Amino acid sequence: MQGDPEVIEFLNEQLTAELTAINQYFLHAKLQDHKGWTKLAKYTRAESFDEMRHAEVLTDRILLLDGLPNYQRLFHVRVGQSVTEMFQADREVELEAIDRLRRGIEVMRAKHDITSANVFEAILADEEHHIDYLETQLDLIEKLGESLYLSTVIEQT
Amino acid sequence: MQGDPEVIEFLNEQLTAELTAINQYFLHAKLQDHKGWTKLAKYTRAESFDEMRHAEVLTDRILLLDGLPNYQRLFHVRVGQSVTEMFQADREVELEAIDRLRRGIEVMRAKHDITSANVFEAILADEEHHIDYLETQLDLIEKLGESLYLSTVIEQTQPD
Amino acid sequence: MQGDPEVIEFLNEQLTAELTAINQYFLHAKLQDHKGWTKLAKYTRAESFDEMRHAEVLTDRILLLDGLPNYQRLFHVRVGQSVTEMFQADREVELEAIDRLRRGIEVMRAKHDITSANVFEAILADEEHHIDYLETQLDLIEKLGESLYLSTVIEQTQPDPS
Amino acid sequence: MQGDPEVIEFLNEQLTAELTAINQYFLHAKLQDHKGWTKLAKYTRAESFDEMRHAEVLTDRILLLDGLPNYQRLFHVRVGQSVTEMFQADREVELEAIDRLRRGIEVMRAKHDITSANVFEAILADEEHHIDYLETQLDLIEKLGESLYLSTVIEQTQPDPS
Amino acid sequence: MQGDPEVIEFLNEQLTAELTAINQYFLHAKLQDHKGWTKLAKYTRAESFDEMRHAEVLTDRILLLDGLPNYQRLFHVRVGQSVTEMFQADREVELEAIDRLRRGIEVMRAKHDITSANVFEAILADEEHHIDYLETQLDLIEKLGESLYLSTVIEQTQPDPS
Amino acid sequence: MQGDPEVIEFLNEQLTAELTAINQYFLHAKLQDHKGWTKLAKYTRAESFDEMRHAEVLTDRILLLDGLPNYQRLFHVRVGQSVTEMFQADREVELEAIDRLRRGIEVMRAKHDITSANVFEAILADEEHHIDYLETQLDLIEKLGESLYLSTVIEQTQPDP
Ligand code: HEM
Ligand code: HEM
Ligand code: HEM
Ligand SMILES: [Fe+2]
Ligand SMILES: [Fe+2]
Ligand SMILES: [Fe+2]
Ligand SMILES: [Fe+2]
Ligand SMILES: [Fe+2]
Ligand SMILES: [Fe+2]
Repeated sequence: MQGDPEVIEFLNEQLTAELTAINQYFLHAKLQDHKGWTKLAKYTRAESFDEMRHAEVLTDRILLLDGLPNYQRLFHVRVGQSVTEMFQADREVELEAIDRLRRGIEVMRAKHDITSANVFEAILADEEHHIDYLETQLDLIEKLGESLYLSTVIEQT
Repeated sequence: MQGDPEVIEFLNEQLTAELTAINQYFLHAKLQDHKGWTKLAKYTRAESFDEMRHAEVLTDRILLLDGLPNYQRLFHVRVGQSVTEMFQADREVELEAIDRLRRGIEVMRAKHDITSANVFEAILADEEHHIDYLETQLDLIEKLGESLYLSTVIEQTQPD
Repeated sequence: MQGDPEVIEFLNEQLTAELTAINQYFLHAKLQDHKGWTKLAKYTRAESFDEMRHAEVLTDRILLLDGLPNYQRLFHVRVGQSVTEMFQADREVELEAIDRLRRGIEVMRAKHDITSANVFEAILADEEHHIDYLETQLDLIEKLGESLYLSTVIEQTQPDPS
Repeated sequence: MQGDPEVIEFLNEQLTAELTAINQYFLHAKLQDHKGWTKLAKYTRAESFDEMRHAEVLTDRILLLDGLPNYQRLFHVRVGQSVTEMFQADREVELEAIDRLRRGIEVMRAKHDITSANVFEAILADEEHHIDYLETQLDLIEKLGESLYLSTVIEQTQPDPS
Repeated sequence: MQGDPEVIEFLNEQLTAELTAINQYFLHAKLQDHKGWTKLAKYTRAESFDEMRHAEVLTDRILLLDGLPNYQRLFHVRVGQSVTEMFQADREVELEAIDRLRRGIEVMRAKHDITSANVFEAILADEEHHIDYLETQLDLIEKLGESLYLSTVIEQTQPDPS
Repeated sequence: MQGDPEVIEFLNEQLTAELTAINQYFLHAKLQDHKGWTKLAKYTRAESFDEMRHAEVLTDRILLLDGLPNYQRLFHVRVGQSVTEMFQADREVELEAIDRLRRGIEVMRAKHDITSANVFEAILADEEHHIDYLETQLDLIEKLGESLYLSTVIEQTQPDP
């Protein structure tokens, strides 16, 4: 079996993108744990684990399609100091991931490929859930207050 | 099998330092528990027991080298009224402990002694972890405010 | 709710005394363990822990009275080379403790304070038991002979199995 | 507490090196598993997780010293077709890491910093063990023959129940 | 990769020393057991096994560096009739080992080699503990008297783990 | 109660031989484990422990008879590069031990001492079993080939299950 070059390019772009997502999420989790916000650190660690589960599925698929996975390059990684910056950065990265996923799903469905379309659909659903959570947390922080939101997450054990 | 007098005096000085730390930490734990800040009291108790382990291993080591540990003299022990003063006091005390530990490690390693250097290294790592915790707690209380942090640490769950 | 200064000073003196006893007992236990005598080492460790409970309850009580405990002052600490010197030193320490406890109990009960008198009574009973043990051990070693006496505490005879 | 830039840059270089090792090891594990050789895939997975722990410890230490870990820089990642190429690439990576680790521990111990030296020592021991394993495996395959060596690592079974 | 001859010869000398210690300790344990002194025999057996572990780890380390372990030559092994001679012989061999270990770790650390230095530190700590035990036992028998000391190790073991 | 010098010297030289045997066997086991042949390493370790138990019982018997065991002298220890050299060295050691054992048991039984003869018989049986195993392993290596035998004996220390 030989896949089209376009679907290989789409899969490689997704792989690179969520490798970048992995690096960003793990760094943010470490920073939050260092600052003393334990529960946020646990949630971010879980999110990173889910993300590179996605990455493993993607590389397995592209390897099955008789291609060369790309591990050398990665996109830009951004970091923030306050919680708002981290939330906004994650929002933007998963947003562009969602847009690329939709475009790739359409093209791959048109190109008589099905299984890769299904894995793209599953990834899209997971990213949608994540961005929903991020938006909820952002508006909660905006309504409540930075100090109160930080106080309700401190553990000190 | 006798050791050098300089390493013995270094060990004695560190023993006195961690004994003073023991006393200060226990007093602060009792004072915090009196006012109702339960979680801080538990953490301070645990830290006092850690400094106890420091002191016990240190006196065992100096006694092995045919020395005379002194349990007589103490350094100045300071107390605070609010949380910031006690945090600052602990920070400064094991800050100077860290400095003395580094200098002693260098001299002792240069003087052809290894095991004492190793126990000094372990103690140094522990004190570095503790001062990191103190600094992050100080930054947290500075950002949040005294009332909010105190409310976070309040338990009020006494059985009766 | 404020206590009289005399009661506070009595509590502080007793706290200092039991802290000094803590230090002396722990040092003696460590020295005996290093020498090679084990049963004496564990018994001295237990006694040090008992005096540590003494100190904890004392500081709790004085703190309840809106007082200020002091952890700076410390009495003279004495050490010995042979077993007899250690026994005599501990005997003298707890003797002084007993005398101070009796005087404080009398004054404190005379000045309308009961709970502190009760904790002093409990501490006095414990100190009396300890000094009784010290005296009987000293008589035993004097009768038996030093070498023959300490031939008993030391042992390597696989005590782990049971 | 503050750290001088030399220790920070040494730790950052080691962090990037271990990240590159993570990527290369996992890619090789996936490739070997796809080819049909299973035990090699399991061993490579374990090695990738070990380097993963290394990286986590390194970034924790960097953050403790009030530094700025970087997750952007990445070294060159190389891949191979036959088993010999993979083993040679891993051997080169480990050799470079060992040399850098030795230079770094020397420099940072000469400037009064001990804990960082200790974590460097632990990492150095682990990478030394790994390169020893790679060398002995390479000697084994060179002596035995490629096909005969591969015949002992393949297995045919359904999805393994873990 | 490959080590310089100096570290190799240091490790070989230490290996020979620990082999000689193994032989001497086991012979002393057997002789003590034959005479009826029980606990001394099992303590010496435990010491023999500890030196066995020392030799094994040293052999692994030297073999890692592409060297040739020396299992042929031995130093001088000495025996004693009474307990004092055995204790003094063990003290002598431990002192020699301690001095050689210190010189070796200094030289090895001064030439960019850390892991072997760490194994030397571990061995040094263990032998220091052993010589401390020997010294305190010698002082104890000197104070107590040979016959009275021997009377406390003859019997009364009763090992019943269950 | 003390025995004759001849039996004690026989026992002493047998003790020296067994000590040399355990040294050689342990060194060979370490070399084989380092090279990557795990199962051979396990078998060699078991054999070394067996011979070193032999040495323990022999020195116990020597001490019972009011003698002086010697732990100072040693015989020549030989090492090999490939499997064939190791097997041949072990075979030679066992052959020498068997010959000495037979001569010693005959001589010492002819002089009214049977318990030492019995321990010699037990050791003789054990060493005979060992040399039989070595011979059959050498025959297998000759029949199959150096590479095929090693491919059979190697294993991957995955430790991930
Ligand atoms: C990029 C930097 C990453 C770091 C530092 C990291 C960190 C970790 C850590 C600390 C563990 C647990 C190790 C333990 O508990 O002993 C783990 C587990 C795991 N990681 Fe990540 N992670 C990263 C991204 C990745 C990567 C690169 C992979 C590669 C496949 C991945 C997939 C997994 C999987 C499958 C597990 C096991 C989870 C399970 O068995 O349920 N994640 N990771
Ligand atoms: C000043 C020298 C001190 C020494 C040598 C010392 C020694 C010890 C040791 C070794 C333990 C055992 C802890 C464990 O096994 O986890 C212990 C427990 C304890 N310490 Fe300290 N400590 C000291 C300071 C203090 C002081 C001044 C107090 C005052 C009250 C104190 C209160 C306690 C208590 C309440 C315990 C628990 C006792 C028990 O569980 O029975 N400590 N001490
Ligand atoms: C030279 C005369 C020796 C005598 C009389 C002797 C005696 C013994 C005996 C009877 C055992 C019990 C074995 C078992 O229960 O399976 C033992 C333990 C052991 N022996 Fe020796 N042995 C000698 C030399 C050696 C040497 C040089 C080594 C080198 C490594 C060695 C390796 C071991 C090991 C690894 C153990 C077990 C230790 C453990 O499990 O942690 N033997 N010794
Ligand atoms: Fe994602
Ligand atoms: Fe401390
Ligand atoms: Fe008392
Ligand atoms: Fe690594
Ligand atoms: Fe040793
Ligand atoms: Fe044998």
